[PDB]
Amino acid sequence: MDVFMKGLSKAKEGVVAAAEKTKQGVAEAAGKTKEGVLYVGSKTKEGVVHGVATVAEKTKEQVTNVGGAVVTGVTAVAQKTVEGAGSIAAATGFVKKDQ
Amino acid sequence: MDVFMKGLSKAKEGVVAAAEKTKQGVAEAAGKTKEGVLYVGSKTKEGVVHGVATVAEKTKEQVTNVGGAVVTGVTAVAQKTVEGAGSIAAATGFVKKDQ
Amino acid sequence: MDVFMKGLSKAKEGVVAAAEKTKQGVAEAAGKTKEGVLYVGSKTKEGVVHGVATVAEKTKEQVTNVGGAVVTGVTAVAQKTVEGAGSIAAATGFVKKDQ
Amino acid sequence: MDVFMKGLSKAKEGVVAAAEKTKQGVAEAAGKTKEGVLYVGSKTKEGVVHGVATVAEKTKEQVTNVGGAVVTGVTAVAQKTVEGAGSIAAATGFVKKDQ
Amino acid sequence: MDVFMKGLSKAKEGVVAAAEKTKQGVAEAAGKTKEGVLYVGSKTKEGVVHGVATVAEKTKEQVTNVGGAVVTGVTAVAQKTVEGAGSIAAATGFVKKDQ
Amino acid sequence: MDVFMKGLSKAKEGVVAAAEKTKQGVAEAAGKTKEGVLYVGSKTKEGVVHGVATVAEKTKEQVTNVGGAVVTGVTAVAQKTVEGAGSIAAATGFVKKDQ
Amino acid sequence: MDVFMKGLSKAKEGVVAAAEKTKQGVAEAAGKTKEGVLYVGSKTKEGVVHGVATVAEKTKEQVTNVGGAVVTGVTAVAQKTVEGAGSIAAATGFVKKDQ
Amino acid sequence: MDVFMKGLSKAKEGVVAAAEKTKQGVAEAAGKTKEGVLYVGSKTKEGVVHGVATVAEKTKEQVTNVGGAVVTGVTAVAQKTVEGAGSIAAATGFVKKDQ
Amino acid sequence: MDVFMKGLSKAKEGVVAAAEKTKQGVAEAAGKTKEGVLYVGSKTKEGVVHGVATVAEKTKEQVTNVGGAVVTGVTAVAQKTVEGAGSIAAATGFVKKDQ
Amino acid sequence: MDVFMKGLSKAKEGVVAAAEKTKQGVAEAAGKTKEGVLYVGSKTKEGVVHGVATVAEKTKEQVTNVGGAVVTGVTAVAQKTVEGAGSIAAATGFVKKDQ
Repeated sequence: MDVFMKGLSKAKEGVVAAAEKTKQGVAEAAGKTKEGVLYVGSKTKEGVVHGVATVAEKTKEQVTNVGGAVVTGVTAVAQKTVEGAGSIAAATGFVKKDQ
Repeated sequence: MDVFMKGLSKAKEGVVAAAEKTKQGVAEAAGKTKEGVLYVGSKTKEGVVHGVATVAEKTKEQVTNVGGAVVTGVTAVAQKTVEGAGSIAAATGFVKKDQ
Repeated sequence: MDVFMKGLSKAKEGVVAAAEKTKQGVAEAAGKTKEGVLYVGSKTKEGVVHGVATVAEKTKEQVTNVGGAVVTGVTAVAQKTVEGAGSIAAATGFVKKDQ
Repeated sequence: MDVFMKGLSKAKEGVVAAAEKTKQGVAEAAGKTKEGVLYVGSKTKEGVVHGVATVAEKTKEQVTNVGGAVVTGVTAVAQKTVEGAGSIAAATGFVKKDQ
Repeated sequence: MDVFMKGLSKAKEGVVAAAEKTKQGVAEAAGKTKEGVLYVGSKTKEGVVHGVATVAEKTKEQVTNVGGAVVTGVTAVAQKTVEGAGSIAAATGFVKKDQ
Repeated sequence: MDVFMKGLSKAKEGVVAAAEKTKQGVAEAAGKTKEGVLYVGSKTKEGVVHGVATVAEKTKEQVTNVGGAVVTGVTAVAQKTVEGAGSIAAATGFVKKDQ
Repeated sequence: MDVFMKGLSKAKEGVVAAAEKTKQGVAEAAGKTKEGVLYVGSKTKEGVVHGVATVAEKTKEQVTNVGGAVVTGVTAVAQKTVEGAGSIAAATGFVKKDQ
Repeated sequence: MDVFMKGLSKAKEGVVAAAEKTKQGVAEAAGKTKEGVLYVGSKTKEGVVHGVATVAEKTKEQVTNVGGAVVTGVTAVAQKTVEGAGSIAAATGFVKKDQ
Repeated sequence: MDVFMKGLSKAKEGVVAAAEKTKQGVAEAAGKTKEGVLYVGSKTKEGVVHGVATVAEKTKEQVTNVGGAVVTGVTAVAQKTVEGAGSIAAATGFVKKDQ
Repeated sequence: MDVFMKGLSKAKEGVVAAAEKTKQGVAEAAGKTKEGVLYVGSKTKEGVVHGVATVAEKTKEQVTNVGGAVVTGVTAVAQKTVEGAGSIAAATGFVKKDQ
């Protein structure tokens, strides 16, 4: 009367292989201005800059020349992960009872 | 009378292979200005910039020349993942009882 | 009457292999202006800069020339992870009772 | 009547291999302006700079020339992790009762 | 009637291998302006600089020339981790009762 | 050829009496929130109170009981300028060439 | 050829009496929040109170009881400028060439 | 050819009496929060109180009881400028060539 | 050819009486928070109190009881400038060539 | 050809009486928080109190009881400038060529 999840009962020469959130050869990137943020009765004058900014309140003239490159952003690359023989195994099982 | 999920009962020479959220050779990217954000009675003057910005309140003249490139953004590439022989196995099982 | 998760009962010559959040050959990157932040009755004049900024309140003239490159951002690369033979195994099991 | 998680009962010649948050050949990077921050009735004039900044309150002229490169950001690379034979094993088990 | 987690009961010639947060060949980097910070009724004029900054309150002229490179940021690289034969094993077990 | 205003020419035994804006026994009152006011590019949060006020921005409960009198206003009284004989003369003239 | 204002020419035994803005027995009152005020690019949080005020920004409860009198205002009284005989004369003239 | 104002020419036994802004028995009062004020690029948090005030920014409870009188204001009284005989003369003239 | 103001020419036995801004028996009062004030690029947190004030920024409870009188204001009284005979003369002239 | 102001030419037995800003029996009062004040690029936290004040920044409880009288203000009284006979003369002239 066995209540089981992700397992095995009875049997003979049994193999159990379980992988949860198993990351192999992965690339992750994240850029977040706000995450898990809570404001309760708050007066905030905020300002986040990713690149080139020219900020003023009172001015007469205001120029912003960009002769070059402004490269901003979130990038993740998995260009190659497996080459030739071999393998990347997750939760792999076997029972070879040969002769 | 076994209540089981993602498993195996009885049998003989049994193999159980379970993979959940198993990421293999993956590329992930994320750019988020706000995630999981809560405002309760809050007065916020905010401002997020990803690139080139020219901000002012009172001005007479205001120019923004971009002679070059402004590359912004979220990119994820999986250009190659497997080359030649081999494999990327997740939750793979077998029972070869040959002779 | 065994209640079990991610395991194995009874059997004979059993193998249990479990991997949770097992990271192998992974690249992670994260850039976050705010994470897990709580404001309760707070008046904040904040300002985060990632790149080139020219900030003023009262001015007459205001220039910002960028002749070169401004490279900002979150990057993660898994260019190669496996070469040739071998493997990257997570939660892998076997029972070979041959002769 | 055994209640067990990530294990094994009964059996014979059993192997248990469990890996949790096992990081192998991984690269991690993180740049965060705020993490786990709590403001309760606080008046803060803050300012974080990652790059080149020109800050003023009262000015007449204000220039910011960038002839070169401003490279900012969070980067993580796993360029190679396995070469040739061998393996990176996590939670791997076996029972070979041959002759 | 054994209640056990990450283990093994009964059996014969049993092997238990458990790895938790076991870091092998990993590179970690982190740059955080604030972590675990609590403000309670505090008035703070703060300012963190990572790079080149030119800060003033009252000025007439204000220049900031960057002819060279300003490299800022959080980087972590796992360029190679395994070469040739061998292995990096975590929570690995076996029972070979051969002849 | 005399050009004259408020006067007298030629004649004989002449009397000239001129009164301009001559105020006698007068009561003047004035209450003005603004007079001769010029706003040029101005952001003003202003507030003038003449009496009883209860001002708040964020509240839960807000009561204002006035059990008594709130007397506000501009008043001016000329009650008894002349009594009995006499006079209040402005620009009064005479020529009595009797015997 | 005399050009004259508020005067007298030629004549004989002439009398000239001129009164300009001549105030006699007058009461003046003035209450002005602003007079001759110029704002040029100004950000002002102002607040003038004449009486009883209860000002707050963040509150839970806020009461203002006025059991008595709040008398505010601009008042001016000219009650008894002249009594009995006599006079209040302004710009008064005469020529009595009797015998 | 005489150009004259507020005067007298030619004549014989002439009398000139001129009164400008001549104040006699007058009461003046003035209450002004601002007069002849110039703001040029100014950020002012100001606050003028004439009476009873209760000012706060962050509070829980806030009461203001006025059991008595709050008398504020601008008052001016000219009650009995002249009594009995006599006079208040301004710019008064005469020529009595009798016998 | 005489150009004259507030005077007399030619004539014979002439009298000139001129009064400018001549104040006699006058009461003046003035209460001004600002007069002839110039702000040029100034950040001022100011606060003028005429009476009873209770000022705070952060509080829990805040009471202001006024059981008595709060008398504020600008007052001016001209109550009995002249009594009986006599006079208050300004710019008064005469020529009595009798016998 | 005489150009004259507030005077007399030609004539015979002439009298000139001139009074400018001649104050006789006058009461003057003035209360001014600011007069002839110039702010140029100045950051001032100022505060003027005329009466009873209770000032705090951070508090828990804050009471201000006024059981008595708070008399503030600008007052000026001209109550009995002239009594009986006599006079208050300003710029008074005469020519009595009798016999």
